[PDB]
Amino acid sequence: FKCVNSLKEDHNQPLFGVQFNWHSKEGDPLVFATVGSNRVTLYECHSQGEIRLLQSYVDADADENFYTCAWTYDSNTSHPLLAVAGSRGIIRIINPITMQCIKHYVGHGNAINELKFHPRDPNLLLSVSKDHALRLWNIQTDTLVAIFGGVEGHRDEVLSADYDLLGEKIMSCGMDHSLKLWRINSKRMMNAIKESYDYNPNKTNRPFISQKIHFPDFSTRDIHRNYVDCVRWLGDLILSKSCENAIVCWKPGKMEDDIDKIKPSESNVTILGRFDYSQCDIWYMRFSMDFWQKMLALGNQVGKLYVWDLEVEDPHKAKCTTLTHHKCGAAIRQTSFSRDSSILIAVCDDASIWRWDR
Ligand SMILES: COc1ccccc1CN1C[C@H](c2cn(C)c3ccccc23)[C@@H](N(C)C)C1
Repeated sequence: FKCVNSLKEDHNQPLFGVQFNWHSKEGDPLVFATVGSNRVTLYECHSQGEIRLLQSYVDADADENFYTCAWTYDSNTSHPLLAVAGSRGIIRIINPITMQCIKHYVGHGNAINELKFHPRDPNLLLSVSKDHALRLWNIQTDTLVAIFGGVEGHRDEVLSADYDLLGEKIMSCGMDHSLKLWRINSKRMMNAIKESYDYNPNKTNRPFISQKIHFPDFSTRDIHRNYVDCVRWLGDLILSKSCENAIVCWKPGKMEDDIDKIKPSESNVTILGRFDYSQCDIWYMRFSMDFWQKMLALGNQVGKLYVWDLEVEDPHKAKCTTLTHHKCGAAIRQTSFSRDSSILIAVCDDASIWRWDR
């Protein structure tokens, strides 16, 4: 990777998120979104490092702070869609072409810290909240499918979550120091998703009933000793981090325990490796992976990028490379690889955007 360009957004506030559109069409340029202040902005990547500014959506409320965004597509038309959310607790579905807000959703109106789309169903949107719950939405029928919470759920803000390969289960994490597993391939959840697709409020008298899921299928506080602010599945293993200068690779149970035989009372974890780094001991710093999960990237609080090659036989054999530029000194809150991993974008606390090309 070589640094080919940078720019700064005019609001001068932190950029909390960046995401390439991995649903961009053949023959079209690569596009990424950034979120920070009360806006979302799209850019196209062009030759000679050019980062071409397109158009923003700016919230009507000057005090909105978008924290997260995620791409999907319309299941009938194929056109890409961009979901954004943050401090107001409003999920907006944005038409990226025109930057129109197509529609919006509200749970209880508390801040949303992360959005993720299901890996196999473009309509299933997971939101994680300041109010300690996760919410699963069906954005085809505009229904709240399920709320994951209760006293055995998270006990402080939920900061991140991730679906596994096939979207059979979710791992969530947050300020309570815990990581929690929630299976969504149970008979109950499969039925709830089916019912969400069969719901049309114009053809019935009933409201749509959301599931209350009050018991995780696994929970641990044994991985980290502070806020857990990013989680991703790596097959049946988990990668997670806190503010302790480490990404830990671990699994529920003992070494030979199958993830799908793990019971809710399981008290053990197994540590398969740990990727250490420096100067990333502030809260709220995200790592990202490429589409194929060959690579992992994390920025630190003084503008250094760490990239790990995971194309090795075991997690602890990951190969690290580092990327620095003398003008890049602000905290990097999130990174995003293009789908082919030819481009890596980093976004920062000073509203700067950094492009690295392979
Ligand atoms: C990059 O954001 C990440 C990264 C990992 C997990 C979650 C988030 C989203 N955050 C949005 C919030 C935030 C507000 N202000 C003013 C900030 C200034 C700096 C950083 C973060 C914030 C945080 N809540 C809990 C207060 C969580």
